[PDB]
Amino acid sequence: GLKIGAWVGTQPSESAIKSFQELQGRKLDIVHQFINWSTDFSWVRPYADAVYNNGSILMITWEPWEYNTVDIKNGKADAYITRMAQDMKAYGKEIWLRPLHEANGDWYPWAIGYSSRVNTNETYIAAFRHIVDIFRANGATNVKWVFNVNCDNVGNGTSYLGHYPGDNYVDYTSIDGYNWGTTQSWGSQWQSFDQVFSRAYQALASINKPIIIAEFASAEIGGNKARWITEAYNSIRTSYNKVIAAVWFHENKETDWRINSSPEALAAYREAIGAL
Ligand SMILES: OC[C@H]1CNC[C@@H](O[C@@H]2O[C@H](CO)[C@@H](O)[C@H](O)[C@H]2O)[C@@H]1O
Repeated sequence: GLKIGAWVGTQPSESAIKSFQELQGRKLDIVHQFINWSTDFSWVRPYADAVYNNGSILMITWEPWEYNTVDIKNGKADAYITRMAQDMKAYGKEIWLRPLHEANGDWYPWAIGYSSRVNTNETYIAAFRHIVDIFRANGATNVKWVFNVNCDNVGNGTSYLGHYPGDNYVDYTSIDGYNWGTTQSWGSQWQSFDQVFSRAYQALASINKPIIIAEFASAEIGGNKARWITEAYNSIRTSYNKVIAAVWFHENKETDWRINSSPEALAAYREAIGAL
């Protein structure tokens, strides 16, 4: 059955996890957290403990603001990577790790579309493989590797699979995507779940790996968010059959992505996610 996850809008302390479970009226199967590449596992541990004590899987989006793909492929981050691998192995529990993500966008300093042009398919693949190699050399077989694409290719040189590091280095593929509604002054428009996700899914469906929707959410403005939610989960279950997990992005950020941005959105979300 479809696993239900969330980034709960703050680092997932015990109380933040429990509070979200009360909010959505259901167990979180996956708890999502973002960290950077100057964060030791000792900082992560208490969060990890809360997640596993709850009976959930921890997915960590591991964001190398501190190293780009050239730095990483050349081994400049290896001391930090090695420590993380050793500490995660020692921890021993199943952790889903999503390094270097949305690399077919242009907003991250490790992304192929990033305006400095420093990141290429080759440097990206070499970087990703290097990370995995180090984890494997340190026995961290408990760490599952999540490859990721943004729903849209944004920026020069971007593609869904040009930076794909190979089935030998990947446990899950994943897609991120947002219905921005009419909230953005550049000219965003309301998009249904299908309109957001269908292109990326077609590309990833050609890969023999299960798929996670690692980040998704909808604005309130420019359409009916409650109906969007109902239809999104229906779409996932009906036509996105390789998708095994749906992980909401619950934060009032660029717009109000929260499941409780309105009472009607919340009601729809509670019903949509199901018993399981
Ligand atoms: O634009 C929509 C989202 C698209 N995906 C990444 C999100 O940013 C991430 O958001 C996280 C939670 O705010 C932060 O901890 C990370 O540093 C940051 O990279 C965006 O808000």
